[PDB]
Amino acid sequence: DKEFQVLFVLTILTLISGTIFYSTVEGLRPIDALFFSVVTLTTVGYGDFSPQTDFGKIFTILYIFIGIGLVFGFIHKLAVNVQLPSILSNLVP
Amino acid sequence: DKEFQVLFVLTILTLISGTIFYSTVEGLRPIDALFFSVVTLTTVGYGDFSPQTDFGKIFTILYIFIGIGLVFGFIHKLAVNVQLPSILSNLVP
Amino acid sequence: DKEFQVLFVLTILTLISGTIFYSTVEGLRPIDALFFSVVTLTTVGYGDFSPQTDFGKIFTILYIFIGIGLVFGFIHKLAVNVQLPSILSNLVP
Amino acid sequence: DKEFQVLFVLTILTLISGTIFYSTVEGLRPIDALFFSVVTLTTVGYGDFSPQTDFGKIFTILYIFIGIGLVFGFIHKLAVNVQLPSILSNLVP
Ligand SMILES: [K+]
Ligand SMILES: [K+]
Ligand SMILES: [K+]
Ligand SMILES: [K+]
Repeated sequence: DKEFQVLFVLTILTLISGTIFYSTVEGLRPIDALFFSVVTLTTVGYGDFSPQTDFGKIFTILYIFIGIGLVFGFIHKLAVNVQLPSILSNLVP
Repeated sequence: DKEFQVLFVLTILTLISGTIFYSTVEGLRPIDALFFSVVTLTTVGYGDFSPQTDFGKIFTILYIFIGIGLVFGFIHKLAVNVQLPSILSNLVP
Repeated sequence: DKEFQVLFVLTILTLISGTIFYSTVEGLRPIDALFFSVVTLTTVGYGDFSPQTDFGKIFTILYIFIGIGLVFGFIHKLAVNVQLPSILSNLVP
Repeated sequence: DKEFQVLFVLTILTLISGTIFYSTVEGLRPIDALFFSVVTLTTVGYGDFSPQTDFGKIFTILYIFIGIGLVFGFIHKLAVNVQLPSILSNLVP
């Protein structure tokens, strides 16, 4: 539970970081910068807001390598430590 | 077997949810909304039907975080608990 | 070793299936159809050759769910049962 | 630690390989070729720099299958063997 909370906070900070970076360097609206950060770190990669600057491209490379680990860690704990038990409880006859 | 069935039903409900959301908010044809939901939760992300509204972008963020866990759980069980044994049976000399 | 071989053959058949489907239904050159099949099942999803027909979209949904399991199984075995040992052997002082 | 170092070097070599290939065959600026290599092997796949030549498409197929294993291995070790302990240390009361 404390584990999920740390991961939750780490994910938030990471996304705020991306939001600030892309709005500044790539000139994205903050909402689009947040959207892009999430779509990037979850490896979805629609591509609509991909970086046009070299600074943006270099940050994105580093952001992916550092961010993917904690975003999927959070997703994994959410799925295993939260969603799993809930669905089960909704089964209990 | 009951596990695969629950996951199958959970995946269906999740996809119906996306289908309804994107057809409503993003104005997609239902088939395109379903297609987009799948392409999103499997992390493929072609990008053709990416959300243009802020409401769409925010939902997509939440949808990804909540949906990826159960979609890949289903894929994983399908692969391990279903495809694996079948291919093996097709080997049995 | 026999495991890697089965997975290798299963991956090939799956890709041939996609190649045939997309060249037929989506009118892709065979090379582009193969490329699209791989880019889809590995979840990269550049998006250049995404399906424009409903038949194409529906197949793609099913193809993703059935194909991702065996493509990543193959990738995983390749990495663990093949690449891992080789790199190690190149270390042995 | 030696494991992380090998993976770090293997990831670098792999990315240099992609960088050289795409700048040569697809005529990308080196920075864009590196960016594309990373976006490919991490399965993000924005799609802006996708290959237009058959040679590019064929290499990309092989590059994905061979590269994804080591890139995610590196990401996994980075997350487990490096990020995990650090965040923990920042907790120690
Ligand atoms: K993509
Ligand atoms: K992707
Ligand atoms: K992906
Ligand atoms: K894309």
